[PDB]
Amino acid sequence: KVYNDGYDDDNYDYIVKNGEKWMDRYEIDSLIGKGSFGQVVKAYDRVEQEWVAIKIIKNKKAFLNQAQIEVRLLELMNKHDTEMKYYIVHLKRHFMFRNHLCLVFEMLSYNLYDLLRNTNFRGVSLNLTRKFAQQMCTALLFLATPELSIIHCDLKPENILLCNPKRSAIKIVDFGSSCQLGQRIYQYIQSRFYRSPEVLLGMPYDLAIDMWSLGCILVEMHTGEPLFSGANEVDQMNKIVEVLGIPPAHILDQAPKARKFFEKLPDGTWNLKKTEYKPPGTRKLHNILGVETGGPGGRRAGESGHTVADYLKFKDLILRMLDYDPKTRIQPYYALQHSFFKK
Ligand SMILES: COc1ccc2c(c1)[nH]c1c(C)nccc12
Repeated sequence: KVYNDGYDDDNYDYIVKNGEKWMDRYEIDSLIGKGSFGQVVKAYDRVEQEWVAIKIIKNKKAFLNQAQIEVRLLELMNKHDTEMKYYIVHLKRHFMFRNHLCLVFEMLSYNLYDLLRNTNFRGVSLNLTRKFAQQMCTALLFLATPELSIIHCDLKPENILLCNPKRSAIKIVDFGSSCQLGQRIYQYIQSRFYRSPEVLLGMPYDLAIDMWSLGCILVEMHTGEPLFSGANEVDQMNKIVEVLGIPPAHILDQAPKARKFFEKLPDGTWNLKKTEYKPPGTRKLHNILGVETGGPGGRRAGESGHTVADYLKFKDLILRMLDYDPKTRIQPYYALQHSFFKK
């Protein structure tokens, strides 16, 4: 069996060969990423004299269409004045090559998960976390401009990359799962650890689900561990409940999947159901962040910029992002005015 004249493997992926050169322009270096969409390779652009990252989409109509949506949104974004657009990875161009759709992006550095692995999952300082947070909020602000109304849908450490391994500037990548504010066709979305309550509950969702994700990410950048690391949806909701309590009644009364996690008592109130979890609301974020005990594992005592005052402003911003009600969950514009960023 031969695939795409020998260029593809059985998984519809282009067989990457180091040193090969395409269209007498790009010189392939090495594979730097895999995913259900296909692969990501580091290449050198002879014409522009620069390094670029090329995303080679699998040779399958299903994935090809997924990518065309990504191209559309990217082109739509990169057609907007503001410098806010500079927190979104830039698509230089795209072309079909040997039946594969290729997207050429500016070359970037490590993703934040890699960064967390180098701290051996102990986290980065509160000051570095603040820099990331401010950029992330500005990116979400940009995705929220009316004409765009883009929901990334897959924010997580792996999709936030540093521009330069020395500087702290970051960029959001991978809009393959993104959509514009529209109609809840799909329901099983976002990576589990960062899945918002409304998605878990099967309710309508909008741009707010990205802010919930951000909150989970910030806490994880600082503590070094996922705030809610469920092994499945039920375990995921229970871990969320340990920290924020039972969701408000008005929300559960409309949750199509509420009875998958809770039970409505004969009196109208809700409680966790059957089946290792501290009581609702007993696992305070105050303690998780170590506000009064020198940060996570007390490993931040004496470190400049880690006073109780600082930690409080951080605990506050996070709680405003992890609000159960998507209607009152803090939006990008105001998060940026929060006293946590106040100089
Ligand atoms: C290592 O540098 C990059 C630059 C752009 C992207 C990248 C890695 N990974 C991407 C993915 C998974 N999607 C769109 C753009 C990129």
